[PDB]
Amino acid sequence: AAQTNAPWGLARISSTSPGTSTYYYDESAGQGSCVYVIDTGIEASHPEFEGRAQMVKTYYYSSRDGNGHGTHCAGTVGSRTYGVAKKTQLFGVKVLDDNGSGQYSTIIAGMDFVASDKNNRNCPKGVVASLSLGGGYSSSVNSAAARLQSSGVMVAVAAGNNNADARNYSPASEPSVCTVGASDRYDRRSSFSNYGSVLDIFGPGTSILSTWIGGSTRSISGTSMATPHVAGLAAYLMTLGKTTAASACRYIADTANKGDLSNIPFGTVNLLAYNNYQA
Ligand SMILES: [Ca+2]
Ligand SMILES: [Ca+2]
Repeated sequence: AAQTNAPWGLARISSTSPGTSTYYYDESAGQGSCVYVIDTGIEASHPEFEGRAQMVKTYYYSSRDGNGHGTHCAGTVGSRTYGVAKKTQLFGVKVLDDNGSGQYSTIIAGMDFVASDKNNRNCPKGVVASLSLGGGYSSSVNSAAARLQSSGVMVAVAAGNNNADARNYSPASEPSVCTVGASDRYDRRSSFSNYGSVLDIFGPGTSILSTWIGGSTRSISGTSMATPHVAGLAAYLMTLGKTTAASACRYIADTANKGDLSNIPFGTVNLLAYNNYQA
């Protein structure tokens, strides 16, 4: 399948070189897989989700996404026009309030919830959890991310937007999950992207067009935008049967475009998420 005039990020993950505008992908498009977007919620009624999204848990008064961040991330994971895995099932877990913030205790609760909830969902091809959030280092938060990963869920987390070593942030610093850095359309590490030995892979994160609340669209930047690209790619590869939740991160790194990125500090991997699609 091919989406012409696609958002640059989608085009980039299906190309060995920057500058293309077509997103090449397999028609399976992640169907059969499930991706939990642990964020500010998802505007499930957005036409772009085609009824494939639904709120499953909220830690606040409402399950509505009154911020937009979660809806944007969910959109990059699997909205029709802006998503990587256009046929995946999206589950929203609102651990962040409408201002985009949340305490570690509920973020941890949200992760433990997904580890359990997946047991009563029909996700034949696998379960992915996309966490475009984080804060200062916390062994408890890292432990929660490790538990979720250990439970059989492919956990993708944002590296952080502090242009610093991700070792000081959580859950970014948990070695067992998939920590995602951001790049821009010219293959440069995004100026705000964290780096370091703990990063596993890079994904498009600058000027990413996706869904927004109120049935709209918006372009924003952040490792928060790069994360859903790899979470969606994982769901996509899993329904394709190329990898499993336990080894998806390693598989993505093994098959990534290598050495394409500029301004990558020594010690940080120079790997860019790539779907290796060939028609
Ligand atoms: Ca290249
Ligand atoms: Ca890792």
